Amino acid sequence: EFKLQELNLTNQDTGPYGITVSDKGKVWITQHKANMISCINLDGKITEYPLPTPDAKVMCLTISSDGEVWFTENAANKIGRITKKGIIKEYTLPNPDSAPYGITEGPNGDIWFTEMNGNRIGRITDDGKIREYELPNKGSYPSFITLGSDNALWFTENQNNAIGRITESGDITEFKIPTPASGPVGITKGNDDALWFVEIIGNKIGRITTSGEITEFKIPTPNARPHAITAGAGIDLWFTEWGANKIGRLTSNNIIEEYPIQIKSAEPHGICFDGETIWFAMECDKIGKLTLI
Ligand SMILES: [Cl-]
Repeated sequence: EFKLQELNLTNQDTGPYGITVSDKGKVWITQHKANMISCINLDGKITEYPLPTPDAKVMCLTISSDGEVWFTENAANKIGRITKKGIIKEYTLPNPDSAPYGITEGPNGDIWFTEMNGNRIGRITDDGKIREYELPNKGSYPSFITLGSDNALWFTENQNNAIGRITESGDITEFKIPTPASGPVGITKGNDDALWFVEIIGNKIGRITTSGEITEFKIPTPNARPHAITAGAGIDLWFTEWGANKIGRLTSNNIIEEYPIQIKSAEPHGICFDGETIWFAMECDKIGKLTLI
């Protein structure tokens, strides 16, 4: 069993999507229809940051170690940044229609991101300089990206049916997933030091060690359409089932439990865990807060 609370956001049908939480306790969400980033503090103050570029399709975000928020503008071909001063800088990608998507901090503190349509991994510095690494197979659709325990970046190749690894020097290794045409999407680092990902078509959670060894676990609800995944406490992983309106949990003897979301077309997207609470973005201008026990 489990407890759920909600946070209302609603300037209208804003398309809440990506979510993260500061160690300050602040939650940040992107809102792709409203074209904005919102943060809510624990005392409930909300700040909405309209993007300078209209119809930018803001997708994913991350908080860097120095506290700034970085994000991808999927339709506007840009990486954005909200500085500590609350000012937004954007940086335009060198090739057009790159469709940046996933975003994460790397081992030396640069910001790394996938280009879905550009078929590249990007890298940007403090000072806005961009470096990019072309993927070997065309039409790979690199999607989510995370830092692995090996201090390499790991990402899903949604249409090449593989997990890629890229080191700080740009060396790429692709591990083919054993479930054909499985559609990997979310990936994250587990506390077991492997990477864990979701297969949207496969209806599986996957695990890949930093040496490339892949195991899979069948999600009980058919057509669950999992999307994002995050580590929990211990060896727990938590994931969103957009298709089934549930929150999934991999706990433990690699059992998958599911917790149905009491509400309507929640269509959960992003997910984050803060040591006690599972936070997730929901389509209907809300954020969910889930807790066990
Ligand atoms: Cl780095």
